[PDB]
Amino acid sequence: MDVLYSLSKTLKDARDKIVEGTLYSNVSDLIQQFNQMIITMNGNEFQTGGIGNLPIRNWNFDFGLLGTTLLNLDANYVETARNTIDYFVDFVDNVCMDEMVRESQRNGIAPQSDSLIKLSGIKFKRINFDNSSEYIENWNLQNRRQRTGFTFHKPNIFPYSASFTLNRSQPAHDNLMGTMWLNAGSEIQVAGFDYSCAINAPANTQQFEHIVQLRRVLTTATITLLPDAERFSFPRVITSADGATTWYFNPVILRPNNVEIEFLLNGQIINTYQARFGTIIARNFDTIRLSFQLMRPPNMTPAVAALFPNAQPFEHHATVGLTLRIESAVCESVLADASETMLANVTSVRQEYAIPVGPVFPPGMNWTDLITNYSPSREDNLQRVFTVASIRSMLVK
Amino acid sequence: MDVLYSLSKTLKDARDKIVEGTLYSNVSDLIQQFNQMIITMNGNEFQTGGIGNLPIRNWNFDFGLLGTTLLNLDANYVETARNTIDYFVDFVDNVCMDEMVRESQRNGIAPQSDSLIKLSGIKFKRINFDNSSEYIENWNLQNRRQRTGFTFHKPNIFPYSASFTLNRSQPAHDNLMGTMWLNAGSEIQVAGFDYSCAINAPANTQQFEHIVQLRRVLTTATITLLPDAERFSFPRVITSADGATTWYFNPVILRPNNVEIEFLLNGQIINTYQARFGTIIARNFDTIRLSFQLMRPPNMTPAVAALFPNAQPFEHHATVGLTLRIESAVCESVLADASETMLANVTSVRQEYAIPVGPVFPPGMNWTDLITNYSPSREDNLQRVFTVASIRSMLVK
Amino acid sequence: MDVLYSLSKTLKDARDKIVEGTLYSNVSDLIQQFNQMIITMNGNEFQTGGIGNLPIRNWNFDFGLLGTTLLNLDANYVETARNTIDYFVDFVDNVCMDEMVRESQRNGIAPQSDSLIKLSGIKFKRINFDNSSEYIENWNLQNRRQRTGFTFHKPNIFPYSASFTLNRSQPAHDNLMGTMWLNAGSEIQVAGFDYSCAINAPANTQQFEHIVQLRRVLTTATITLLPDAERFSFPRVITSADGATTWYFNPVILRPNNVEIEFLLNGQIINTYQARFGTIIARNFDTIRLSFQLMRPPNMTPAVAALFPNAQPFEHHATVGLTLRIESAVCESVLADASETMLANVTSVRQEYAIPVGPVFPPGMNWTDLITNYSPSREDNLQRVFTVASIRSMLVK
Ligand SMILES: [Ca+2]
Ligand SMILES: [Ca+2]
Ligand SMILES: [Ca+2]
Ligand SMILES: [Ca+2]
Ligand SMILES: [Cl-]
Ligand SMILES: [Zn+2]
Repeated sequence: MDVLYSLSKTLKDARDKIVEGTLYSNVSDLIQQFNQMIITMNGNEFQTGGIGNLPIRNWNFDFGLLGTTLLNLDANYVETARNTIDYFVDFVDNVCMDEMVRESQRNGIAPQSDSLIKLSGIKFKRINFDNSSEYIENWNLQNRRQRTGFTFHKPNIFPYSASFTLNRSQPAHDNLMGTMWLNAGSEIQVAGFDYSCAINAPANTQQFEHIVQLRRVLTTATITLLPDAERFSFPRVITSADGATTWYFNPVILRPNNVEIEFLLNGQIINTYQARFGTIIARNFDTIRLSFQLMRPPNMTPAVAALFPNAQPFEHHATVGLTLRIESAVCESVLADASETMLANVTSVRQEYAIPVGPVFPPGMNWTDLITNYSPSREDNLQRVFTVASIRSMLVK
Repeated sequence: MDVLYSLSKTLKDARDKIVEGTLYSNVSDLIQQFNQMIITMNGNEFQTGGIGNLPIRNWNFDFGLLGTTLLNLDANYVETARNTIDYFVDFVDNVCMDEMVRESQRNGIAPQSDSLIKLSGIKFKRINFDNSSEYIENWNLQNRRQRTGFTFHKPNIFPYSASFTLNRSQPAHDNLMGTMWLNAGSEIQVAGFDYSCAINAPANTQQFEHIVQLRRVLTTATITLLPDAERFSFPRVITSADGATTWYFNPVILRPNNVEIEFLLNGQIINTYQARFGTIIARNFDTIRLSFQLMRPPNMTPAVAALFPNAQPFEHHATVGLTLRIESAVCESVLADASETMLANVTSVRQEYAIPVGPVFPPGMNWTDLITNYSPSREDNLQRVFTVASIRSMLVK
Repeated sequence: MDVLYSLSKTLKDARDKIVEGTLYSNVSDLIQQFNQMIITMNGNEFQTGGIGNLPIRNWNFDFGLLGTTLLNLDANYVETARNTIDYFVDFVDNVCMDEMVRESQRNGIAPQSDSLIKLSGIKFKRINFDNSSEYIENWNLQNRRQRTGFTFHKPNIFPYSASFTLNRSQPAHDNLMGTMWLNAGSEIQVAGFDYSCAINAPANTQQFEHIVQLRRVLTTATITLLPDAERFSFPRVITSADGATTWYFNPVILRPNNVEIEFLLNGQIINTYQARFGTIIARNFDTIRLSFQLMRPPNMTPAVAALFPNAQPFEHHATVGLTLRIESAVCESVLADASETMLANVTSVRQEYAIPVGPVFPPGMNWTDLITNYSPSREDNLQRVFTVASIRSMLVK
């Protein structure tokens, strides 16, 4: 993997650096590395493709070195360099694509592709240079078994699920207290509702909890908590848990009470925030538990009093909601995120060449399926593909 | 354009690299390039400005080289270097600003500015070095007619439009089925509504479609699909298509049914997703067609049954909605996006110097106007300004 | 601060660059800098920690140089290098953490930590190299008193506040016109409501204003304006300004009228946008004033007419709303933002070692408290911690 990165990294620098009219000193070190790459590559045959719709290509390297005598580079020098760069960029691109579409249950980390396997051989190690990328650096650390972290803006950590639970239920479905939620992407929305409005409830208060457990630990996250949920604040007709019938939800929205958010790792509270809205920091967590309460208003003006009356039927149902978004976090595992293009790159290559379903990855490379049962085997496989995708993007965007 | 980039790129590196107490070896290659820039620049006169409120400046270069003999740099060396760097940073800044405010219908790609025209002359080519930026690299590829892509987080691709269509209409405006939408930025929201609730409708089902066509093709995009639209879920009084009268919309929200999203390029479906929510990938597309259906509930509890009754008047109107956001994509054309600062930079310079309206660009450099009729002429002009803006930001943020 | 940056910067490059099998030419300049760092460091003792729960560590440097004779690096060379790199990475990490947790009212900019104070001494200046980071570059400019800017995606500029004002009020709280808002993060939402619907109002029109004043000036921002506010579009029971009673808000939503947004700096309008939605640019501002009007519909279909009737009670209350998000801006002061991880890093270190409350910073390092009274003293302190946090992230993520 490291060797493949360097081939790309060199080719990229060669493209940026070798420009007509530039001083030789600017590119002298680069010319040496580029040449060393040609010497190592030369005389080897590489075969890629033949899986799915991906064509089989044979790659042959027999190139001359670049000159080291000009003071400033010229159009001639640049043209010669380009021909070598082009053939090389194409090979790397293909080697990457071939890697991207494979997976192994037993040894996910090891390179699947024949071309990648050949490179990881001893002779080629010379090509290796300058592994400064966030993905390569992380790749290097993992082999040494050191700590690593990827930084995500809007981490994609919550598999999509929308649901509700009815804490008190009737067939009439006319006097219900339950929470409903959406967890999608980096955003959690939780709503607690009482049809009664807690007129019965001891202390006149109703207590709701949502607990969300993440697949992977997150560190140094930045999050926003907002009182209320926009999503669950409008009237809906809702299909039913059994699936038999449909209830009706009509809400009136009251400020949540006695809110707490707890961020827990192994069930020790690490961070706890009470009645705090806006940006908050959770340093380390694997679970979030949100607690909020519905409190009946002790004093009501006349219009309010009409809304909540002492016995059914109740027209308007009291709801309290929270919204939590993780803006950025750090993970020790790769995840899809808003900014990065890796899931998109891997998914697209697989889609285009009609790769058949593979044991390691859910069909279509669906994120929700993948994040839902994100096993160690999947994690190994995901990183190897992601790194190659990153490598590929250096050259082919 | 390439020469201008290097002037900037050198000046930037000179600022980062030439610091007091540093080893000469660290900056030796840089000193050579910096000096070469001084030799090339020296003896030339450049004139900029005089368009709008932008002042006319005359630029004269007569500077000595930097020394190459110290072991570690010192306060003296740094002070001398700074004076040259300052004059140079100012010139570049101005040359850029002068470029930013001009445009041509006939030859948008070619540099408009007198200063930029002079630089693109043969002698100056020597200054050229190290074109590694995403904007410069893309600039280089386009001249060679190779494939290019810019990567956007939250691409700004949908011109702002909010509208509705009434599929069934009455002057009473009391029994209406129609879709309403918002397309803004990277976000599409579509809502389908039936006042009847489809009690009449064949199969008890009502089918809605929204088709959105983008101005430019997008590749390897990451998108979120969420059932329901928050925007169209609350009651509104709406002005009317003729503009004569106003209707009333009151919605009750039901899960959309038989949802499909299709991503099409030249009217071949490239990607199709059915009943899938959360993150999905569209590898290549120029059109999105969203299809969803409204299905009357076969079974209704008593409160639900009250909501939809067999003949008018109907108090509550059934609605089904979708939300689609493109988190990140790749385009072969420049676009405004959430992260980048180029539209802001170009627009601000034009605003500040009171540049008169130009044929190529809509007045005020408005994005919606620009994206709405994003012609080849505009695209050429947009990139040249954007690259200069990027160049300028290296030095002047 | 500059010296600390370089120690880190060197160590980072040493980790990326010194890899087995690489050509010596690739790392020769680096080896020279790395060695120079060892020579400067050697023979000095540094003590860190002892504040809060942070352990006291003693640091001793006595290391040999790296060899300069191999053609390509080998496993041996790499292993030797790593041992030096490790001890060094640990020290830097600790020096940073020690810096992060301190603050001074009197001299915020100067380094608080004993280790940092020792480094800023004359002998160590030699280590200094290559200050190219956005944070370090900004640090350098500020000392020279030059202009600086940080670029934020989703700047965190509005302290969280949710409120309302009642322009016309009754104890009944049954005929009210008032605005309500949320300002959180980079997002401003404003809603104007009339229970009457302006049937009384002169010209049949009702005019609302929201004025928001930011703590720091912002330049070249990109913003989205959307008609309507999702947040205030659903019915709520609201506690009351006195806190005594609760009113009831039920809204019907009408398009805002005669919208203007003004961006002002020192109370001169810099940018003014009328009836413009979608992306707009504000080049320079310290205040936003949003103006919108509620206009009674001259023509109403029968269902609409029912909604607004001539005398109380009024069931449905007319509302008009605006949403404004700043996607990206530039500030001359550091701010928390969606992408960056600095507030999270500083906050987490303080949380973990149980640092006692400090005079400069609000307890818990809360952003809303900090942004609300963002004094010059806080700003000085915030930057020094932020730069160290950035430095630390180079090495320890
Ligand atoms: Ca765990
Ligand atoms: Ca309602
Ligand atoms: Ca097309
Ligand atoms: Ca000011
Ligand atoms: Cl975002
Ligand atoms: Zn973002």
